[PDB]
Amino acid sequence: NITVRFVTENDKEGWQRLWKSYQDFYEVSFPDDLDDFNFGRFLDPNIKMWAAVAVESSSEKIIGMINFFNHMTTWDFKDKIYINDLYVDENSRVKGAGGKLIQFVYDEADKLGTPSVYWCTDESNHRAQLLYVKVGYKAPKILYKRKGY
Amino acid sequence: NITVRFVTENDKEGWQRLWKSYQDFYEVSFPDDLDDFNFGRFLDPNIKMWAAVAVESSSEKIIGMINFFNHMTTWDFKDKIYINDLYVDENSRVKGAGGKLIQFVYDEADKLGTPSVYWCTDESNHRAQLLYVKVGYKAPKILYKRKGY
Amino acid sequence: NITVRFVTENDKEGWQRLWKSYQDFYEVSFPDDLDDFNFGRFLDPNIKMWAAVAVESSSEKIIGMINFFNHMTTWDFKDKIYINDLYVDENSRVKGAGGKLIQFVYDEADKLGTPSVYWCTDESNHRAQLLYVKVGYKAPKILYKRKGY
Amino acid sequence: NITVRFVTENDKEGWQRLWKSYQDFYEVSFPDDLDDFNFGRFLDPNIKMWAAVAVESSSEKIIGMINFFNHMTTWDFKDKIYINDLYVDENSRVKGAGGKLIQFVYDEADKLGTPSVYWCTDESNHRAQLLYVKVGYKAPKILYKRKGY
Repeated sequence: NITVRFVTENDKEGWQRLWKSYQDFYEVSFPDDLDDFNFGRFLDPNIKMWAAVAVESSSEKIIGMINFFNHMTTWDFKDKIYINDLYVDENSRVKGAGGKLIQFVYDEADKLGTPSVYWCTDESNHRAQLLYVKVGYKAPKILYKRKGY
Repeated sequence: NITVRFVTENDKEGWQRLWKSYQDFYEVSFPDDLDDFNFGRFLDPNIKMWAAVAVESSSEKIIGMINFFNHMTTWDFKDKIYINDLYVDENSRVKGAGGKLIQFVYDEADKLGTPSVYWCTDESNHRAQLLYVKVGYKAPKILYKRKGY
Repeated sequence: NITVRFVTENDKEGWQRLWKSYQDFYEVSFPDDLDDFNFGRFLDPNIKMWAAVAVESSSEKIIGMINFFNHMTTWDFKDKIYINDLYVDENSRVKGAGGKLIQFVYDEADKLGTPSVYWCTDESNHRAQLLYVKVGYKAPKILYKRKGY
Repeated sequence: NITVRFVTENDKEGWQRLWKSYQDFYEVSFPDDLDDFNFGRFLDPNIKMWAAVAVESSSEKIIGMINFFNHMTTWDFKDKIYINDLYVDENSRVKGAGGKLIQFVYDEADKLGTPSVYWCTDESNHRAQLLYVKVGYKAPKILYKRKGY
C-alpha cells in the first residue's frame, strides 16, 4: 500500500535522492542548484509548481516522485497541468506508485479548476506506456524542439 | 516581402480572421469570447503570452499568425517558450511566412533570455513538417493526455 | 522447459486452438475454412510457409504458435522471411515461449540461407515490444496500405 | 502527360538510370549485378515480380519506376502485392508519376484478384506521404527486424 502526498521540507532528501536517480535514468546531469531552486518553487504557495512523493506506508520510505506545474493555453480559458517528471523507485517491481501519483495530480487538478493534465515519454519506453494507456491516451501529435535545445 | 511584428489593438480584426480559419483547419470551435481573452493576454505587457502577425510588407494586410507563451520547467532555471499556434493563408502559406514567423519567436525568445522554444502538430500534418524539420527538429517523444481532456 | 518444433498433422487441434485465441486478440475472425488452407500450406514441403508450435515439455500441451513464410526482395538475391503470426497462451505466457519461437524462426531462416527475418506489431502493443526490442530492433519505417484493404 | 506500362527488354537501361538515382536517395549501394537479377524476374512471366515505368508522352523518356511483387498471407486465401520500390526523376518531380504509378499497380492487382496492396517509407518522408495519404492510409503498425539484418 503506497501513499501519495505533497512534499514537506523534510522530504527534500527522499525527493532529491530520486531526483539524481531520475537524472541517471535519462543520462542527464543538472546543476547542483536546481534541486534547491525546484524544492523552493515546490514549497512556495505562490509558484504554481508542485511536487508529490509516494511514501511507503509500511516503512515511511519515499518510493516515487512527481513534479508538475501550471501553464496557460491559447485554447480554453482554463490553464492546464503538465507532469514534467515522474519516477518511481528502481528497486521494486509491480507495486502501484506512478499509478497512484498520476491520480493524485488528477485529483489536485480537479480541485484547482484545471483538470486538463498531460505529459510525455520516449517512444522507446514501453514499460511506462503500459500504465499511461490505462490512465490516458497517446495524442497523435509530434513534438518539435528548436535546434540545440 | 512580408514583415513580422507583434500585434496591436488594430490587428485584432485581422488576427481573428486567421484564428477562425485556424480553428477550421483543426476542426474545432472555440467560444467566440475566448478570442477576446487571448488578445487581452497578448496585449498585456505583464501576462507572458504574445502573438505576432505576418503582414504583406508594402501591401498592408495580414497573412500569418503565431501565438506563443512562456512557462516554467523543472529541468532548468530559465523558463521556456511554447508556440501554441501557427497559421498562414492557404496560398501565401509556402511563400516564407511560417518560417519567417518561427524565426521571430526564436529571435524574441533570445532577447527574453528564454531561448528554448518548442511546439508540435498532428503526426499526419506532413505539409507543415516539410518546414518544421528545417527550422527545428523532431523529438523522439510520444505525447500523453488525461482521458476526456 | 519449452520445446519449439515444426507442426505435425497431429498438432492441428493445438495450433487451431491458439489460432482462434489469436484472432479475437486482434479482433478479427477469418473464414473457418482458411485454417485448413494455412495448415495445408504448412505441411506442403513445396509451399514455403511454415508453422512452429511451442510444446511444454512436462505435459504435451501446445502453448505457443509462430507462423512465418518466404518472399522475394528487390534489395537482394536471397529471399526474406516474414513472421506473420506470433501467439503464446495467456495463462502460459509467463515462461519464455515467444522468445524461443522467434529464435526458432531465426535458426530455420539460417538453415535456409534466407536469414533476413522481420515482423510487425501494433504501436500500442507495448508488452510484446518489451520482447521484440531485445530479439530485434525497430525499423524507422511507416507502413501504408491501400484504401479498403 | 505520362503513361505507365510494364517494362520491356528495351527499358532496362532507362530503368537502371532510376535504380541508381533511387539508391543514392536511400543512401545505399546494391551489388554490381542485382539490376540484371531483378530485371530477370521482372521479365520472366512466371516469377510474379513486376516492374513498370512511367514515360513522358512527348519526350518518350522514362520518368519513374515502381517495382512490386506478389506474396502469401496467413490472413487470407488471396495473396498481397507489395510495392517494394517507388521513384520519380528528381529533374522531373511534382507532376503526376507516382500517383499514376501506384494506380497502375492497383489496376493490375485488381485483374490479378490480389487487390491487397501495400508499401513502406521513412517516417520522416513527408514529401512522399503527401501523396501516399491520398491513395492509401497509414497502418498503425511498427515494423521490427532481426537484430543483425
